[PDB]
Amino acid sequence: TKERQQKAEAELKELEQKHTQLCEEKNLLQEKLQAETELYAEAEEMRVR
Amino acid sequence: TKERQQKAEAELKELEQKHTQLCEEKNLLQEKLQAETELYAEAEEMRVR
Repeated sequence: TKERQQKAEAELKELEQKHTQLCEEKNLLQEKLQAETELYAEAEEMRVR
Repeated sequence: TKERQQKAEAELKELEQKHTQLCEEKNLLQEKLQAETELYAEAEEMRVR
């Protein structure tokens, strides 16, 4: 049981680090959010001009 | 064995939550970001036009 669930523990920890890497990619996605909303403000400004 | 289960079962719930708000919500935000990018590209095209 120790062997099998230690393998399972290692697998779940690797999945945890994968979740952290996808969270970093999500932070990059929010950086895209803010860049796009700034560009949207600029776009609306140019459009009303 | 028990503390390693709690090291894994309480890690498995961590995987579940970080996947539903860091990998699934990541995909939802990715769809939102793609929509925003396409709409801003259309906005900039209208700007130059």
